[PDB]
Amino acid sequence: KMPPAVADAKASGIARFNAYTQYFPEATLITQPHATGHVGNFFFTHWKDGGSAALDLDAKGNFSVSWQGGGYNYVGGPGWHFGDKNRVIGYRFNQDSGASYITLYGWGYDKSMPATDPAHLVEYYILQRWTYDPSQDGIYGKTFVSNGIEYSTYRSIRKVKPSINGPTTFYQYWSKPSAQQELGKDHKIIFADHVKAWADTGWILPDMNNFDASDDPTYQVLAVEVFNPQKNGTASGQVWDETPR
Repeated sequence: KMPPAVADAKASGIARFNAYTQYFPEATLITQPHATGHVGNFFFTHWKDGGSAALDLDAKGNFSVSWQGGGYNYVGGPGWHFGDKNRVIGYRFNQDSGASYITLYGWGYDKSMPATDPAHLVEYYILQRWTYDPSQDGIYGKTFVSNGIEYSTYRSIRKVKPSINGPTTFYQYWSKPSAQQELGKDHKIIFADHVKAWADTGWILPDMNNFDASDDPTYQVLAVEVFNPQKNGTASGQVWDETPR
């Protein structure tokens, strides 16, 4: 549409994805079961299997996520419709009732690779806050420091499970810090450090800039994830681009 990267995504056909809604020039409240779209220059993904969970997002990247009790799962947040190995992501959370985890969240997908190789499709996470450890099914890779924070890497396998390319078998890459990242303070994710840490143990990311998958672009967002919540909650903050010239 009007922001140049949104124009490009539109011209490349992002709207053919079933979940894609539209470009919103002003703040938008997303309440339907599953939606992607753009608010300003910010891509978003939003998905719940039920309940009132909602994403309120403006064109400055400010956002708030609410979720309902009753066990309904939620994953959603704002960012970019493509991943960039050299992106530096800035964010803060001012409030977090206790989401299952808060994380950079994205996908790579290489249609030229055999689908029987789980490395053809990767769901990746840079965890920042958590009350549930989603890497608990993963194998340990290595420990390293990025932006003065110690992280450890993990890789898990998902067998015939949902994905941006439909039900299939694929790898998840994780990076988990030694401490919860504090509320009320700006943080920075130097994505290239985590890409390198994964490559150091031979865990390579497939293509992060394509619309080849069935259901979604190979997006990269700052996501609030909530699984089987016993109480309602909210998490609010902001995301932005810290990548230097």
